[PDB]
Amino acid sequence: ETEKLIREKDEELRRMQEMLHKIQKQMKEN
Amino acid sequence: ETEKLIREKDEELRRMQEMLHKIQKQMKEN
Repeated sequence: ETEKLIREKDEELRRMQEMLHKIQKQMKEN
Repeated sequence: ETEKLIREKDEELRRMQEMLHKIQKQMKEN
């Protein structure tokens, strides 16, 4: 259970970085 | 300034992942 919870938190942090990268790409296109 | 701010947030997210990986390693070790 705890191991899965920590993996979920790592996934959340990756998704947050994916969003920031998409903003960076759109700012470069702008 | 905003470009630097977004890079700073990405660095923060990577440091949070580094911390989770250290916890994962220590849990596996016991």
